[PDB]
Amino acid sequence: MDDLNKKYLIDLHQHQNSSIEVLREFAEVNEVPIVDRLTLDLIKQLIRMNNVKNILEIGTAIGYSSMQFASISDDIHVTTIERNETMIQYAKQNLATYHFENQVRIIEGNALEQFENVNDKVYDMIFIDAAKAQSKKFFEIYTPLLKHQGLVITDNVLYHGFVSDIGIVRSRNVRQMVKKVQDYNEWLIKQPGYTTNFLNIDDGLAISIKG
Amino acid sequence: DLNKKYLIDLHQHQNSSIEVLREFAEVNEVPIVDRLTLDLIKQLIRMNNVKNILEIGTAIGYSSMQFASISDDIHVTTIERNETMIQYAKQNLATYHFENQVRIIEGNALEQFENVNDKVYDMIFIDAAKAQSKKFFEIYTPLLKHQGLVITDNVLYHGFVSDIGIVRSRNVRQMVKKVQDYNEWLIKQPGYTTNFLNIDDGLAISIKG
Repeated sequence: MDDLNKKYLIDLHQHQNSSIEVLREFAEVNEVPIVDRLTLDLIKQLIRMNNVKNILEIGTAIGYSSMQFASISDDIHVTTIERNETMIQYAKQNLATYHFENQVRIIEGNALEQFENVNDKVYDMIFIDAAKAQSKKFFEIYTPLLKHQGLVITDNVLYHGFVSDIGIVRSRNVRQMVKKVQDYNEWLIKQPGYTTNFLNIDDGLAISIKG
Repeated sequence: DLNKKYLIDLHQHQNSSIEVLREFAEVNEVPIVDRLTLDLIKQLIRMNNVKNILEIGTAIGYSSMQFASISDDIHVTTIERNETMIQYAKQNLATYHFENQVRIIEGNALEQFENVNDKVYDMIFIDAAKAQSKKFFEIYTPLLKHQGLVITDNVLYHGFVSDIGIVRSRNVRQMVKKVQDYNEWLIKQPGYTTNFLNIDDGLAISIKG
């Protein structure tokens, strides 16, 4: 039912397909995780409503979300931090192929140590994955660069739907990730300088407004 | 759906004084906006600094009071035809102290344009399955500001919209058809940018451009 509903809505979204949508095909075939379509289209709407200009993203598979955000307006800037050499190479080639190298900056390295390489701007939105590495630490490190009324968008707050699943008994790695994501969610709701809401769409999404 | 219950549990920290009414709606089988959908709309109101809201369908006044609770300068105009719903909504506005912020317009929503056109609205809230949903969009959107939002709830008609073939009831079939037609028409409106979400009974967010 949820799968049928998702397919039906993605079909409605087919009218707003950008040139970069062709990369979704590459991602599924090559075991490359890309942001889900309905989640991405909601974030694009948030960028429009809030007149977001400067985005900071923690992680990328192939630069898909970076280019989708930059495609909204020529005045959008995206800084993307990525440590994986294969992902860096894929993202770099895509930015060249699709002509986004002036709008998107790839910062190569571990996100625990990139503060001094990205602190040249005040960001309007930070995009994080709750399950990726030290997610709570990334929120604490980078949020001082987010403007008042800026947004923190956290993907994967349901760890692909595993948070409440008995099936986690099958994998130690899935259990460790569920624990990390659950800890992140509880810690996030307790931050007094933020107003947060959660959505059970795709892998789970949280939207936090900085007060 | 345990993931939905997990997220609703996380939202208990943000319960307003109006939340207790959900228990009344459940017992009395009164449909009210779903919690996670509501809390997303509250975030949209904060982000866009929404002050004037036009709601098509009041029911018990749950959503109108929830929107009003965000900030004292918020005004909600709500249209409702059902006498029992009007009675409960008026009772709630008095009980929960929201009379100054919520204006209830009584009557058929096809005929209320002249009673609500004294304001420019920042947000219009519609249900895709309630009566003439496409006609309500056409009638009321001229009052919405540019960059304003149209929020449409129930765009998945409880789940039957994804495949009308699973429907048995003739009444549910005409309903699914109307919602499917609304969604298809909405996504093609050239002066709007719309996205759909499969949260709860489905939600669409349209920016007037």
